[PDB]
Amino acid sequence: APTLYIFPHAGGTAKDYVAFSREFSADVKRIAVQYPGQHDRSGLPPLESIPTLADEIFAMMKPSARIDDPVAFFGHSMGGMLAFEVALRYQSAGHRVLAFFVSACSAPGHIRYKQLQDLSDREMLDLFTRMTGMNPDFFTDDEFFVGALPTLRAVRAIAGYSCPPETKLSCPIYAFIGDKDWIATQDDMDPWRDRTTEEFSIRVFPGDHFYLNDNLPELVSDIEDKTLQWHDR
Repeated sequence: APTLYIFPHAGGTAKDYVAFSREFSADVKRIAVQYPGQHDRSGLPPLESIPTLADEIFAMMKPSARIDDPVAFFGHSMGGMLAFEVALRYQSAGHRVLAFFVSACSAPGHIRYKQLQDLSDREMLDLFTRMTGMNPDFFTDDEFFVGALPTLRAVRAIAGYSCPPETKLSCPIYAFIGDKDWIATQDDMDPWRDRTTEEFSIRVFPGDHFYLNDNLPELVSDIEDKTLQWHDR
């Protein structure tokens, strides 16, 4: 039986994907990955980055599935890069990864906001300088600062993430995009085909970044179909 790992978006919990999984209703096991957050609010994180958190998730998820049978990966937004990186660690251990399903997540090195060098404290001022903004309005210590870090930290991790061209998966990649999304577009999601040695398919859905909710039975059907077909035996 296949186990599909679900990787949430930046501030996303495993409770957000309960309805996404429900819908599965099939001969597929569903394990929702929870990121070690839980009040870990951290700005300018020396410790946090995409491959470092992917190494942690892998250490936590390795015991969940025996080194024999099926494993498929799904990642929405930031979870797309996390699912790719953990799927690489699974493949570098001979786990027989079925496929990789990426949703609203640009291909590695196809992010435009390379503000990796930009310090967290430094970044907010940069956000403040572009627009007509009272320096005090965002820069002041009243929470705006505390509420911003969970998202600010994610921006830096994504911006700083780079994957070498030869580090590829040995399984087919299936990309899903919302036609009215601008955090990720069909154009920047398309180079994921250079992240595999097998097949690749991109499906465009009507919606924005959160189309997932508006196109739930169609998306899960594709994921379900593709999972079963590769794994079928």
